[PDB]
Amino acid sequence: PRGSHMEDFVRQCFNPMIVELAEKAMKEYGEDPKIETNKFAAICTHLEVCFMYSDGGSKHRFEIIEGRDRIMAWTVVNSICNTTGVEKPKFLPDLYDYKENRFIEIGVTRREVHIYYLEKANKIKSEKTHIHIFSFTGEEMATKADYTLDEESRARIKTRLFTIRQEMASRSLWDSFRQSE
Amino acid sequence: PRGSHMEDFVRQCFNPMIVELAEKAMKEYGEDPKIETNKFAAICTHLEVCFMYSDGGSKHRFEIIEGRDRIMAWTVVNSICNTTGVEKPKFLPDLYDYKENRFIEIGVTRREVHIYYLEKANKIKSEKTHIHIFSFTGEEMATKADYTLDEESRARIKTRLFTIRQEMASRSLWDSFRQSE
Amino acid sequence: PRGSHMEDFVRQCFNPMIVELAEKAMKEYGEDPKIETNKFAAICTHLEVCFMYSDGGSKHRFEIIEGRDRIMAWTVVNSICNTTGVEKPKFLPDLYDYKENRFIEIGVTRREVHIYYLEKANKIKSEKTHIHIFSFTGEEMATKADYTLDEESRARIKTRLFTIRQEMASRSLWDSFRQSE
Amino acid sequence: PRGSHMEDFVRQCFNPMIVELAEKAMKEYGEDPKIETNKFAAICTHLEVCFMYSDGGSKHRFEIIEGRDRIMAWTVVNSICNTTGVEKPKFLPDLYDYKENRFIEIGVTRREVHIYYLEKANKIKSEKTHIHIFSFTGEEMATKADYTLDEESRARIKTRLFTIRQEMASRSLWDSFRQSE
Amino acid sequence: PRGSHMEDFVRQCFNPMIVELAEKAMKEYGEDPKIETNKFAAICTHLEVCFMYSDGGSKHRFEIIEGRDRIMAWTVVNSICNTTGVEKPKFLPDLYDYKENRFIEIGVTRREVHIYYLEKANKIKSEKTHIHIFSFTGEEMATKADYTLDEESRARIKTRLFTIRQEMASRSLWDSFRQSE
Amino acid sequence: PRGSHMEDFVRQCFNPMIVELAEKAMKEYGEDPKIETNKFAAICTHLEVCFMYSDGGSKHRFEIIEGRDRIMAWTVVNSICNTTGVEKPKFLPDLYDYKENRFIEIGVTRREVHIYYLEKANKIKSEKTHIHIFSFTGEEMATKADYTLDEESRARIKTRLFTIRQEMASRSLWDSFRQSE
Amino acid sequence: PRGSHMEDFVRQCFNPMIVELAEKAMKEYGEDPKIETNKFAAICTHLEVCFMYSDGGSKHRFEIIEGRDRIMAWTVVNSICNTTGVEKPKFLPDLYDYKENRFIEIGVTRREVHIYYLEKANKIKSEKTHIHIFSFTGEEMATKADYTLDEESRARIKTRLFTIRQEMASRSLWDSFRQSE
Amino acid sequence: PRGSHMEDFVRQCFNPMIVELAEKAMKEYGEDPKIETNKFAAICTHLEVCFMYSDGGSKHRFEIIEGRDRIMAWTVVNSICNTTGVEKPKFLPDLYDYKENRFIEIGVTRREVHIYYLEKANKIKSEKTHIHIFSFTGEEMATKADYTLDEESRARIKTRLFTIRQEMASRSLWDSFRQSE
Ligand SMILES: CC(C)(NC(=O)OCc1ccccc1)c1nc(C(=O)NCCc2ccncc2)c(O)c(=O)[nH]1
Ligand SMILES: CC(C)(NC(=O)OCc1ccccc1)c1nc(C(=O)NCCc2ccncc2)c(O)c(=O)[nH]1
Ligand SMILES: CC(C)(NC(=O)OCc1ccccc1)c1nc(C(=O)NCCc2ccncc2)c(O)c(=O)[nH]1
Ligand SMILES: CC(C)(NC(=O)OCc1ccccc1)c1nc(C(=O)NCCc2ccncc2)c(O)c(=O)[nH]1
Ligand SMILES: CC(C)(NC(=O)OCc1ccccc1)c1nc(C(=O)NCCc2ccncc2)c(O)c(=O)[nH]1
Ligand SMILES: CC(C)(NC(=O)OCc1ccccc1)c1nc(C(=O)NCCc2ccncc2)c(O)c(=O)[nH]1
Ligand SMILES: [Mn+2]
Ligand SMILES: [Mn+2]
Ligand SMILES: [Mn+2]
Ligand SMILES: [Mn+2]
Ligand SMILES: [Mn+2]
Ligand SMILES: [Mn+2]
Ligand SMILES: [Mn+2]
Ligand SMILES: [Mn+2]
Repeated sequence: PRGSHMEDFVRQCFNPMIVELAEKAMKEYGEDPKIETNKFAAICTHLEVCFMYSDGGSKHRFEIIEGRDRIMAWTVVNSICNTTGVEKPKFLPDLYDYKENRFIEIGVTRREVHIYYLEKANKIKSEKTHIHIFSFTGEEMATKADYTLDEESRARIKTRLFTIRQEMASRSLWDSFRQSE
Repeated sequence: PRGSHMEDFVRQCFNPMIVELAEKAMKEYGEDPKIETNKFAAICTHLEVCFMYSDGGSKHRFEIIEGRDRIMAWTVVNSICNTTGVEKPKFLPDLYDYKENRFIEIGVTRREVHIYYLEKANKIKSEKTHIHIFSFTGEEMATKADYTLDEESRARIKTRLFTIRQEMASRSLWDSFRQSE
Repeated sequence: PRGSHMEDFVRQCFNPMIVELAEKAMKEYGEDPKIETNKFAAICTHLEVCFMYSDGGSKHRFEIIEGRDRIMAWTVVNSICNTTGVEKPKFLPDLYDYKENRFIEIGVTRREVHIYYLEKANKIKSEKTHIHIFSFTGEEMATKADYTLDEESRARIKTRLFTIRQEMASRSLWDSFRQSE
Repeated sequence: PRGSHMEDFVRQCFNPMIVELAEKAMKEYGEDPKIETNKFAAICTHLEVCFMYSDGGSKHRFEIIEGRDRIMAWTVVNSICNTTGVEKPKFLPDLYDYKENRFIEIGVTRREVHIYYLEKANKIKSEKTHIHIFSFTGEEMATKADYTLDEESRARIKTRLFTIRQEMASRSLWDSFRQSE
Repeated sequence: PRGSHMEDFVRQCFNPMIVELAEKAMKEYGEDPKIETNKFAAICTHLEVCFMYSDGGSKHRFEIIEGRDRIMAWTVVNSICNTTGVEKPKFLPDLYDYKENRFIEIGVTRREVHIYYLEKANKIKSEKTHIHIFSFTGEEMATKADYTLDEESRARIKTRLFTIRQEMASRSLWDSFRQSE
Repeated sequence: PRGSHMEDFVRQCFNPMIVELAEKAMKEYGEDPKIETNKFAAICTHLEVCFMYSDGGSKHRFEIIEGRDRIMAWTVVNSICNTTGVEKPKFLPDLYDYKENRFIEIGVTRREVHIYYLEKANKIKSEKTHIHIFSFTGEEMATKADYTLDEESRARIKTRLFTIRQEMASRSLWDSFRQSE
Repeated sequence: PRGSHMEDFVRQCFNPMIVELAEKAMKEYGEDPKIETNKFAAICTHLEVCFMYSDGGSKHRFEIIEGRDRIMAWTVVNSICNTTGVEKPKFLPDLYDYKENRFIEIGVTRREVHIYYLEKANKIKSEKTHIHIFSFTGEEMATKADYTLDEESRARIKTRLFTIRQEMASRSLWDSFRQSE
Repeated sequence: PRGSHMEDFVRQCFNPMIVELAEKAMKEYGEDPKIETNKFAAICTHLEVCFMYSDGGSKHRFEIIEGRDRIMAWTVVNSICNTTGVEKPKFLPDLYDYKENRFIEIGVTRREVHIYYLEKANKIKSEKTHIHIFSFTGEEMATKADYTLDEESRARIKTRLFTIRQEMASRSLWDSFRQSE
């Protein structure tokens, strides 16, 4: 495909570096952004949320695991575990919190926050890794009700998610995106 | 008109990005900066005040609504309301305060702070939206005497306004500007 | 409208400076790129063709008239006429050739090169202004068969036009664009 | 693999943009630069040769086909054919010469120039597409002995190839690279 | 003076580097751009003409003497004379032509080209230094009718001068500027 | 003078923007940095101290008066006074502290801190303007022993001053500089 | 040597400015990074640790002594001593802490933290200079158990060190590096 | 030495990249620019002359050998010889001319052009390598009276050399520099 409307919307909606990282990640997992365009938008959204999350809090509070190649990501995970003494997670997480000393798995869902958190928690099993779910509707849900960041940073993330939703809807792209998850 | 003295003064007085945003806003509302030059200076001044205001306080305390196209501005307004649960304002505001959780309408007047605040408050009706008026004389007036920012940030804004006034006066542009409002 | 597929395609297809100049031109003529999207793509295409044309030939062979505000454009036209002694054109042209000493009116058509050239020539009447028409199919037509530039520069322009056509077609935007002219 | 010596040598030997384009091309064809490192070096070398070749001659003499995604590459090929009237090649070429009006297939071999040219010519069949082979030893071979560029540009390319060879040899990487083709 | 309309027009009309060089030159000669504003515009115009002139022709055809501090300017003059064997001029010139091997004194006048050339030629006496006068009306006059540059470069300079004239006139600044010389 | 050793040392010792501001200030006061080189070094040192001082404390705690043209400097002074209600100083100060609400006059001396403070205090008379003197030996002295900034920022300034002293001494420039004040 | 695998790994592993500073330091001490490659990696690692350390804490808390030429480094040391009154250290340290008012000697070891600290403390004798040792295994050791920085900054440094270790190991470079110290 | 007047003059006289390359070259040959300052100025001058020389002529006419580390320089020399078939020079040259197919050894002397050319020619013996000597007085001398470049490029180089001479003289540095060779 030379180009879809979802792909053009993604390129005009997200920062170029985020788009390139999403393209690299999908191609690394044998996915084509030109064909799997809803997945493309999903990777971009998850990446941007991760970056805004890391931008919340102190200057070097978080180590960003997402947005790297899985080799480098696992290298940084091993280094964090071997210096802090934290259990090596079974699946690759999104961030590491040096303040709370724990890995963070970030989720962005078009369903109910409750469903996706249940899914992620069943996946990781190891309750050591903190979970934080955001929805496009504005709800959020974190392990032990410990939301890690300030209310204002989380509010910025939720506002951004709702803007993305409105933008997709105005282009008649939101319904397929919502049903795709 | 190939150029007026007010337009040249505006271009040498305000930052280029602020000038471009003011030009876009006026042209979006069917106004010509080359002809309506006092309005041009007014849009530039209001924009710069809004930006300095947002620069006061924390890094991401404010969401800037002014300086966008009204479509994007209303999109961001809808997102803020639908994530925070705040009443949708009848008229487009200037900022959103994530700390105090409220929209802000900024005003810059050449009259008395009292007159312009009365006008703006009669306009919005919805007392939910905070009002903050600055004058070129150095006075200020905010809803519930809650001035939102530090004294030093407000002082910077007032100093800038007085510098703009002096600069216009030295070019014999201040009298027409003052009588234009 | 918060966004159409033609608008997103335009933003991903053309350079940002060209997009901004097209937006300024349309808004100056009371047109909205968010609504009149085929016109948006047309202004961007015409602008890019003009810029590539000026980039053909010597370093400072051409004076670019298109892409300015009509006040500045007419100022430069008056200067060119009052220094070279060339007849002031009735309608604003696109370029001035210092080598051949003549104004150039560039056209890009989705119809037949012949039809659009007839239209432009009937418009200007003053045969002093050279006409050069390009089509999306790859044909071209210039006054007195004097094509001004090298074959290779014209070939680059025609290739670019055909790429734009293919890109629009793959997004199902080409048919409405073609029927819009 | 977290990293090989060939990969580190490639990253220190070639420009970053060339490295990124090679990585994209291999991943697009289901190849991993971290594992297939000799192929990695080969893609980087071929890309750099193509870019130097295009930099020979006039400013816009060549249209660069290599270094794009095959969708965009074939789009540009279709545009070139549909504007010039040239036969659509069966396989994607490397460049298009607007001066000589023909597609160019560039080859870089560690064997004898003669062997690789025979292979490429048997591949394309369509004698319309010009062939130009460079070797790491400094020899070259072009269709109809028409070498397209100046002697000095070709000399620059050959010098660069020999420098790459020496650099690989000093790191004991040249023998495996040579036997890999 | 905090600012005049001529000064604001100068700052919006000329490139910032040219403005800074003019300010430095005037202050070096005990002149204040804020007060002597017509002189300010004149220095900016003469500087821009000199730069466009040097930009005509080959890459390193001209050595630019104007726009330096007189110490460095005379140092470069001495070097040019002591390497080429050319007579040291009594007054500082504007350029040196390595092609024609001669110093150039550039003039921009609001009077008749003839008057100003007579004045400059009486000044230098040494007929070795070439003279080239431009007017705001579009006329030009060079020693021995040897105009040094192409017609197209000179045409660009004349067009620019006429644009400056129109811009000043639209702001009612041209009459005082014209009568000031 | 084409150049002294003090001037070359100044250009290699201080940041280029600081050098340009010092040159502008001296030329504005009819001083030549090429001749009055010890004064040149003194202006650069005073400027750098002022900038480091303003960089101490909060982001927008200080309004920088030094390093502007006296017209703009007095304009900003008038604005600060007319918005805060502070007495207009008889002589132009260096900074304004929005936190402590007072103007600051910074001094850098090669004599004893006590002598220079006595001189400055006799000069200003108006005890409203805070005084803060630094020496090249590392001593400091502020009005009412209120040193305004943290100990660490002042320590940075003193270290820088001593480095400047050592650098001048190693070039045999310090003795004349010390005796020049 | 035209290049080793350790040198290529160093160039791809560390920031270019850090690489250049390490090269300058070694060449200043008569060392060749192309030959003494384990020393090259060690200088780069020590430099990066010093820079991360200085980046911990306040904006201007630390004066960086390492990464300068020893002449400038000793000049800054003399200035710090002559302004704070601190004993001049016998050997050049790495940093100065303006908060704790003391020089810091940073060490990075592949042995046990205890051994290297004993060595450094025997070296300096003057107990005035604080010592802080990091290991590639993640341990650390500071004088008087006063670790100067936050736990999170130290954790970042330890994670980086372990990543460097893993990267060297994957290239079979870690064993020789470890045995080289 | 913390700094000499020759070193400060060198840093203010030559471009920073040229200064860094000269520093690297001297330190690579066990020379200290802070002590051997006349040699420092000589390396900078020779480097700048080489760069201006390479900038004469076509875009990629010359391969620059000077300004590299001798390992890379000899690598490029070997590549040039092994692709062109030119005799490997006994001593490292300065440039390679792809047009004339020969290595160039550039010299800059404070003596007579004749003496230094005799010295260089006795050194290389291999008459294959072209010699081109420039003097600070403005004379020049090339093998077989073949001066390779245009008269205007050579004139630019000679003018620059004379400017350097005047600048050194005004600082009383020229006599020691002249007697040092
Ligand atoms: C958005 C995405 C892929 N949705 C999803 O299906 O979840 C898969 C997942 C995987 C691991 C942990 C938790 C969930 C997602 N990916 C990750 C992620 O970590 N690595 C995937 C990198 C990638 C990117 C693009 N294509 C394939 C792979 C998330 O952490 C996350 O939250 N969402
Ligand atoms: C400076 C200005 C326009 N003066 C004014 O007449 O008030 C109109 C107003 C509108 C909404 C709320 C409150 C007041 C002004 N505009 C806004 C603003 O929000 N959107 C207007 C964008 C625009 C810019 C230029 N032209 C037309 C429209 C302000 O908020 C504000 O304070 N002042
Ligand atoms: C693409 C466009 C507008 N199509 C068209 O309808 O022709 C109108 C036209 C006008 C003058 C001469 C010849 C033709 C076009 N505009 C111009 C042009 O010069 N100024 C128009 C600036 C503008 C841009 C956007 N909206 C309104 C106005 C062309 O020269 C050209 O070729 N095409
Ligand atoms: C370094 C200097 C000039 N030494 C001095 O003789 O004091 C004169 C002075 C003037 C006003 C208040 C206090 C002292 C100095 N100048 C200023 C200053 O404000 N404006 C002078 C701008 C200038 C720059 C260069 N040349 C002439 C004028 C200082 O504030 C300061 O401390 N030192
Ligand atoms: C990594 C290194 C060199 N390993 C080491 O053998 O220690 C020598 C040392 C020297 C002084 C104090 C403490 C230890 C090291 N150098 C320094 C350092 O300060 N100046 C050396 C600059 C240099 C760089 C490269 N080659 C030669 C010299 C350290 O402070 C440190 O910790 N490690
Ligand atoms: C300016 C210099 C060093 N004067 C000189 O004594 O001549 C020595 C020489 C060497 C080879 C061929 C011809 C002459 C000079 N160096 C070179 C040069 O090539 N490599 C030297 C790199 C270097 C830089 C700094 N320190 C030590 C070595 C020249 O080519 C040249 O002309 N002058
Ligand atoms: Mn996740
Ligand atoms: Mn408002
Ligand atoms: Mn047209
Ligand atoms: Mn190929
Ligand atoms: Mn002149
Ligand atoms: Mn002061
Ligand atoms: Mn250390
Ligand atoms: Mn040489």
